[PDB]
Amino acid sequence: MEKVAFIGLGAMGYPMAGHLARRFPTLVWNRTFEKALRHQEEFGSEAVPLERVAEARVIFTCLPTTREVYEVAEALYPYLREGTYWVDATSGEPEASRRLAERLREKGVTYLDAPVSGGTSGAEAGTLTVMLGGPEEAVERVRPFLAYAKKVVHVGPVGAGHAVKAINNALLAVNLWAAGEGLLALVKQGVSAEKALEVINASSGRSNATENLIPQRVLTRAFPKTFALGLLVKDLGIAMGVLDGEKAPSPLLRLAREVYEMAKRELGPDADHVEALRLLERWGGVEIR
Amino acid sequence: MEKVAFIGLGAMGYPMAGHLARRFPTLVWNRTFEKALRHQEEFGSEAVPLERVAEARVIFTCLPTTREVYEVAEALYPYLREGTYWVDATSGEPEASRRLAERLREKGVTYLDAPVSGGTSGAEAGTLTVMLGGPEEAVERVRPFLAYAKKVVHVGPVGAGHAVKAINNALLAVNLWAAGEGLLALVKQGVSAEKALEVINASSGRSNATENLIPQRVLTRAFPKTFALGLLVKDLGIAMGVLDGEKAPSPLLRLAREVYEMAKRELGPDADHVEALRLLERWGGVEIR
Amino acid sequence: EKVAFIGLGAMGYPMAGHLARRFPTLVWNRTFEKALRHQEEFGSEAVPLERVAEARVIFTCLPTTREVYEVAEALYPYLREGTYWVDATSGEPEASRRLAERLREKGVTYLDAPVSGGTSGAEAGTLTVMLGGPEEAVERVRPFLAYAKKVVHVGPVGAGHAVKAINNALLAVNLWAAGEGLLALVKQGVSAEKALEVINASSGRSNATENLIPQRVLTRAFPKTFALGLLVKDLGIAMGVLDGEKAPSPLLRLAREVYEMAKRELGPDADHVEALRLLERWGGVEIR
Amino acid sequence: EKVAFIGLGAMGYPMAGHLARRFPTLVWNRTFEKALRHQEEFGSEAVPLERVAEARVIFTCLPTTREVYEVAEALYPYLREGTYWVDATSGEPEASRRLAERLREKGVTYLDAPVSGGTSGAEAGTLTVMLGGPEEAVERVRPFLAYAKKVVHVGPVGAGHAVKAINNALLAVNLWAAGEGLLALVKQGVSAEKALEVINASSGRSNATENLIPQRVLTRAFPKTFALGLLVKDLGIAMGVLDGEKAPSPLLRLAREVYEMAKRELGPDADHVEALRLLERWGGVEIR
Ligand SMILES: NC(=O)C1=CN([C@@H]2O[C@H](COP(=O)(O)OP(=O)(O)OC[C@H]3O[C@@H](n4cnc5c(N)ncnc54)[C@H](OP(=O)(O)O)[C@@H]3O)[C@@H](O)[C@H]2O)C=CC1
Ligand SMILES: NC(=O)C1=CN([C@@H]2O[C@H](COP(=O)(O)OP(=O)(O)OC[C@H]3O[C@@H](n4cnc5c(N)ncnc54)[C@H](OP(=O)(O)O)[C@@H]3O)[C@@H](O)[C@H]2O)C=CC1
Ligand SMILES: NC(=O)C1=CN([C@@H]2O[C@H](COP(=O)(O)OP(=O)(O)OC[C@H]3O[C@@H](n4cnc5c(N)ncnc54)[C@H](OP(=O)(O)O)[C@@H]3O)[C@@H](O)[C@H]2O)C=CC1
Ligand SMILES: NC(=O)C1=CN([C@@H]2O[C@H](COP(=O)(O)OP(=O)(O)OC[C@H]3O[C@@H](n4cnc5c(N)ncnc54)[C@H](OP(=O)(O)O)[C@@H]3O)[C@@H](O)[C@H]2O)C=CC1
Repeated sequence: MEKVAFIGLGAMGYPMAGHLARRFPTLVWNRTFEKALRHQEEFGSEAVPLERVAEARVIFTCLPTTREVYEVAEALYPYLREGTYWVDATSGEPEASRRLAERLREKGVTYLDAPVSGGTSGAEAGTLTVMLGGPEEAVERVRPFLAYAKKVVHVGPVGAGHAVKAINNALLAVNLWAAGEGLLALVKQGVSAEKALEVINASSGRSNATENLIPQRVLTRAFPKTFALGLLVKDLGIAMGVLDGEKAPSPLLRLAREVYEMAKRELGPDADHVEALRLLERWGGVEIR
Repeated sequence: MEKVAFIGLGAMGYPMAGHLARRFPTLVWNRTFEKALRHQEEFGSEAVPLERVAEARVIFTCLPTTREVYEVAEALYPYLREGTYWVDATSGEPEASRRLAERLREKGVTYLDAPVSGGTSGAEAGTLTVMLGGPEEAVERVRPFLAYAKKVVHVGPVGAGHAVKAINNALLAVNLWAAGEGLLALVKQGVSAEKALEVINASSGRSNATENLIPQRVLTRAFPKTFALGLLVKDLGIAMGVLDGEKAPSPLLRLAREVYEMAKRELGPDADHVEALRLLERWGGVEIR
Repeated sequence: EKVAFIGLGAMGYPMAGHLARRFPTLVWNRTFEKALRHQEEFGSEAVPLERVAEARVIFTCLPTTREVYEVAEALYPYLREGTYWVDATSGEPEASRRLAERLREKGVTYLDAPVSGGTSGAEAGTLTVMLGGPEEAVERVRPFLAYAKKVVHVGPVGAGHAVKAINNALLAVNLWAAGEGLLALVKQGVSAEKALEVINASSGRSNATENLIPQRVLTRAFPKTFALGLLVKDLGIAMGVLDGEKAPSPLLRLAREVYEMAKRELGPDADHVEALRLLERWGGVEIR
Repeated sequence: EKVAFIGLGAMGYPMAGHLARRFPTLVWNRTFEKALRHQEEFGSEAVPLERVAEARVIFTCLPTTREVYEVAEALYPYLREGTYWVDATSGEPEASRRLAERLREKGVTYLDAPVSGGTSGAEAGTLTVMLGGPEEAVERVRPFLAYAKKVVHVGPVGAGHAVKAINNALLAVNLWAAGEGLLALVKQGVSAEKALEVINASSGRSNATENLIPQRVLTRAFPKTFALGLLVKDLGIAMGVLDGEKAPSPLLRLAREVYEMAKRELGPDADHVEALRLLERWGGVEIR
């Protein structure tokens, strides 16, 4: 027999747990339990009280922040069995996560930070990129269970995964915002946004941002909700913590956190992350399309 | 075929004019006569004094800046004939170019800004990406003559081509520098720059910078010279002029010009643009690799 | 000798009042009612624009060099040789240099003479003046600056405007940075009153923390004395000064962009100090 | 009542001098020679670190909270109930709150009391003090602040450090922005001397342009009184204060980064004002 479990059935967790459920007997739990019941009916997982999650050989979590991961770890602490692996797909904090790992080790549980990239489309397709942090033996053991992933890279000990994820998202943030500033200026003087992007995406200034986010969500005015702006700002905050390690001159990334915070304050934490460009459109008095 | 003429036989112009020569009777001009004679002997073009360039149906220019384009336009003015087209491959200044376009229009000469991307490699291969600015009809008329290009995009009226070229390079600048800041922080905390990029290039933070510039030129320490840092700062200057049109809040792009200026002053204008990252390495006390 | 003042705005109205008490003063204003009002209040003489040419010294305090150029072109046909044009407008160095050339065609000597001290300074007649132009002309005009106290000759035509632009760029930075810091302190329970009491007796003090924030922000009064739109205009001129050498200027460059944000959200007619309300809106708290 | 001082540095040495001139003072320094020198000069008494616990009020002025904590742990087993700990170190609010709790275990009341006024202010005994802590404790220690003039109670433990950090961040921004502006002006032929004469009589004036730049930069004197490394440390603390609410603070955030550049290139041991030299190196001209 086999048994894994998933906690946190959100935008990412719901589809991620679906891949797990189709492959292994999977127990799922969600604060708003209705979501777990729906998941059971849709994928064949089994909705259970949080405590039963401790029955699994591999526990997965995809929560907002390390804060929530801590809460559920403390709730499960007395029931955790020796030999269990904890795969945290939360975009967490390196330091607080190293502490959590030490704490879980008290029960013989091996924590591995395993944040992902690829968004909800990647979660649904099961092609998420995973950046793992932790012991080499543990990493080898968990690979087969990552049913929702394609590219899996072991980047270092506990905390390195979250650190890499944070920096990756800070780069996405910077690339996206800069492209927004440039497109705003271009559109303002009669340049076709679509044609400009075709050029840019064939040139040196191309990025995932100009290739797969702006054309699809901004020019169309679709602005689909897939990744909360509040969560990206939270990621930028974690990236700032990574920069604090050595504090080498990092003018561009530091500022990136501040402009996205402006967007969060004006648009709300629940707007989609790409909607941050709407702030530039508001100031400019013109839409990017 | 109709006669064409190319002005400016530099690293880009020499090969570009070579592609034209293989298809049409081609007149070539270069400040330094030797280069034109060399081109004539190699491709069968015909080296001529500037004034004879007016014999062409289509005049092409690829000079350092709009200032040089102005100088040659001024000298040719008394000889320009109605029905002529002027394709400017120079990475020019949008506004100054629009003014030039009007003076040329008065002689019955239709100007189109047509900056290019793809570098000397693309010029040699004849696969350059062209961003055209100008009247629809004129664009239709000149497409058949762009023998050195593959992808040809009409981005807007006169000046739009130059604007997109400038903004593209500004985006490249930001993407590259930000990636430098983040990778520096990661390398400093023990994470392999190679491992970090493996994840990033398969994640949302990816860009041409992280995909094709940093791994090949920075991690390898090769730093091949393809585009001078001093020239990138110059393009950033043109990009700042584009931002000045509306002056909508553009903190990120504005800051980008300033940090690259720092690199230009400490590393020298002749260092390669990617070497700008050496400044981060110097401050960081560690190499990105 | 006779003098004249063009542009009776927030600064011009009181500035011309000081001239009127010392010299026969002719005044003109686009919205002529202000000139008539000025005549009744100070004893100056409201006159048609062309009559301004009667003066030995012409003063202007308009929004930008563009408006100064407009009135100069209008007066061109009437200007007399030997006349002086003292421009209190916060103008552009280059355009002003071209204006000086145009005016020399009529034998008129232009000098940029932008000021600092605000409307309170204009009313008190204690304005600081930064002059740009020939030293012979500077010496001839000094006696006429009845609305000024500290007067400094900083260089040739255009130098005064450049210094004013940089001065205001510093004011903007000091003001905004102070805002970001006070906001943070207020958020964690430290009153802006106590914080400023310390700051104004410490190394972080500036004219902004001493004479602007306590009086306009903590009181919630936000009086309108200097348009935010004009300060953004000044920052634009400062960016032009930075473009001369383009040496790394990250802080000043960023300053123009954040004040532009304030302008877009609060409007150009808000007071310059109201820029801090954008910080209050984002922070969800008042700086008090 | 007896007092004691730990950390006879650029600030500590003179500060403890003012104390020794009014109260029985015990002094200690890592490099004991300084303590002996102080004893000979002011009449204080150099003693082993452990003897400091004999004082009613213990004063410290070390590099960072890290050192204060280290000295605290060493003294912990000897601390007496009823003692007060006045920390003049420019410390971290959070770590200082933890330190206060630790000291409370021995019945010792900690108060953050960072200062402003530099070495000249310490020598003159006119330092501004920003106190964080219990009201009753503040009243008890006020009479012992012999090296201060203006003393403000800004909040509970940690608030003093928070205000100092923000104050210094404003100083840093004011200083650097002034550098960027003056550099541009000098490059176009305008004397920094003339520019500052105008600025210090205008809206852009600050303690930085009034008392640091003219005296240290224009003269090329660049005296060493406050390490660049310590200012960057203060900026780092300021960033931590900003992290409380994380309201948009682009200017102050950028300030930490440019001063870091100066530290990397000039070294943490250069004077804080020497940061402007980075601008001079890039600009290729001296600010005069
Ligand atoms: N969306 C994306 O594109 C990507 C997001 N991520 C990262 O994945 C993580 C989750 O993101 P996403 O799925 O969008 O988040 P959502 O906001 O969609 O979901 C958050 C989930 O966490 C649960 N939760 C919140 N608070 C608590 C709590 N106190 N106790 C228990 N459960 C709680 C929610 O329960 P409930 O249903 O009850 O509200 C919900 O299942 C984040 O760290 C994010 O940064 C990584 C890559 C991509
Ligand atoms: N190199 C690259 O990777 C790319 C460059 N570009 C753009 O192409 C343009 C030129 O670049 P590139 O070919 O590399 O330049 P080079 O420096 O190789 O060549 C410049 C050319 O301009 C001529 N020239 C210089 N000064 C004058 C003058 N005062 N009057 C007349 N001719 C003059 C030169 O003549 P002479 O031989 O006599 O010195 C030479 O032919 C620029 O606008 C650049 O931004 C676009 C994409 C890529
Ligand atoms: N306010 C302040 O605290 C300070 C302002 N300055 C500088 O002084 C200058 C004026 O500022 P301020 O007095 O506040 O401005 P206001 O907006 O109060 O006044 C502007 C004045 O210019 C006139 N004007 C505008 N357009 C035209 C035009 N096309 N032709 C003729 N007159 C015109 C107005 O006429 P009308 O009455 O008809 O509207 C008015 O008299 C600016 O350059 C500003 O940056 C310098 C220091 C301080
Ligand atoms: N200089 C200024 O203008 C101002 C400085 N401040 C703040 O005051 C504090 C001290 O600054 P300043 O006096 O210039 O510093 P200095 O570098 O001059 O002196 C530091 C002092 O701390 C001592 N010290 C360092 N490390 C240790 C340790 N591990 N254990 C015990 N003692 C140690 C030194 O001992 P030793 O002699 O043995 O090396 C020395 O007495 C800082 O927090 C600074 O930011 C505040 C206002 C102004």
